[PDB]
Amino acid sequence: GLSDGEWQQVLNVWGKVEADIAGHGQEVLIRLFTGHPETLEKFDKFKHLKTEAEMKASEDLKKHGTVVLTALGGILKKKGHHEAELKPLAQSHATKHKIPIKYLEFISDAIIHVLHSKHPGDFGADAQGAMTKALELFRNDIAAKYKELGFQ
Ligand code: HEM
Repeated sequence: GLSDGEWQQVLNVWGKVEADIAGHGQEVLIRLFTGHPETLEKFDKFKHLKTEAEMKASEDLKKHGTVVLTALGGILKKKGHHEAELKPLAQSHATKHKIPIKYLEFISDAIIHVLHSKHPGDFGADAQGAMTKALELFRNDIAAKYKELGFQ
């Protein structure tokens, strides 16, 4: 649960991402895959990537980065009223992709890392607090659907 001031910060920060959604999305996924290599195993179409250079050079990875952040941004722009948007993602990730909620924690922190990396000194304490809360909300609502489905 976020305040309007906090949502304001979230969507302010998101404007940064939208100026270069492919660049951000790429770096988020790279941070995830290199930080937590077991995550790479969940992607049949990325499991071939051994090195970060190959990751950096992958246009399909950038493409998927765009799809992921486009989806996330759509959800964030709802300011918490995202049930319709989130349910199919929760379902596909639990039932088709089999993604444990732990990996959603991983990518949440990765987004935080990337924002600091791409905007050093431009991602303030208040901004981090708001973004972190937004991602926690996202995660928590997914976790509820996972419980429903009995998915671990
Ligand atoms: C902010 C978090 C995330 C968002 C918004 C997101 C969104 C999406 C979307 C929109 C798709 C394509 C449609 C679909 O299959 O539902 C997708 C596919 C997929 N996602 Fe996620 N995702 C997130 C996190 C993750 C994480 C953390 C993992 C694994 C570590 C993951 C694994 C996958 C896989 C394996 C696919 C299918 C890829 C393919 O073969 O095309 N996702 N995701």
